[PDB]
Amino acid sequence: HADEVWPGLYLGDQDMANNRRELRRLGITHVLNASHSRWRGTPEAYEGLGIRYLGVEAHDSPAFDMSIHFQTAADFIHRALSQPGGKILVHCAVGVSRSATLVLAYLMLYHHLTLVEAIKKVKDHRGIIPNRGFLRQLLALDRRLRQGLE
Amino acid sequence: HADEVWPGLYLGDQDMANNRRELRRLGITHVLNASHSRWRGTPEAYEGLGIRYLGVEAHDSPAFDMSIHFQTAADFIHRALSQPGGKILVHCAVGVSRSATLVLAYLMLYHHLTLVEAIKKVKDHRGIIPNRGFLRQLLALDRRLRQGLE
Repeated sequence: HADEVWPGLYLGDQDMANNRRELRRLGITHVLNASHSRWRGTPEAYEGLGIRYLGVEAHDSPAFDMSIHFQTAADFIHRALSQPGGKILVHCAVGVSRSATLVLAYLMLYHHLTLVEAIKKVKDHRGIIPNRGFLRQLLALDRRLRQGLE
Repeated sequence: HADEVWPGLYLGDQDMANNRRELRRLGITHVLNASHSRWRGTPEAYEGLGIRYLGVEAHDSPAFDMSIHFQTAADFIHRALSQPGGKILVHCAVGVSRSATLVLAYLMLYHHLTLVEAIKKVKDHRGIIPNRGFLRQLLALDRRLRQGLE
């Protein structure tokens, strides 16, 4: 699963990072793993897919100062998005804690956004109605309720 | 994982639905499974936890008309939230497709919201900075960037 929270910038999960066919379908060109396991190297499928990787080691603990990676991560995302065709997936191993933090920092550092504006941008773009049929069904309910009879 | 997207209403995942200790900690009183497997019955731990269950059978396909469950699901959520102390978890087996749709329908049917307003309410409340330390770190970056030197 992944959401395009900023043009060319996908905030996704570990399963998406592990899905060779989907990464290919989406045309991902860069992957930023916000929770790289030190005993591992670059994910096996990336070289073939033509994906450039950056693995930052971080624990999802209030005691870990993620600030240490703000610049390097933002610089990497910037390099990826600065080139036409650049599409980057940012993810971590469990939820979106470490990944979302690096994305927000990037938006703040490269697009002049305040933290509140960055949070809004990301949250507004994390979809909750992926099923086109369900969307159609909800829009139908909406018209009925907003308009009433006749 | 779960987000309180409306007072007393948690939109969560299958793992949260399977976590007896966390369901207890949160004081959940009702669970709406938007993707109940017909061969199963009520989740094993719910009776002891004192949790009232509603399992609706639905496939996450554009060919499935989720509308068939809008009223029953909304009525259930309404019953749960109408009683002080009521706390409900709504989830499905894989992401938030079936669950989010029932939550949006409930907000539209019981709180006079348009689909756009309901989507905003839900999206605004799905957290992306669960780590309090990371939040502090981002707020520090934010002050630095907004204010500059001195």
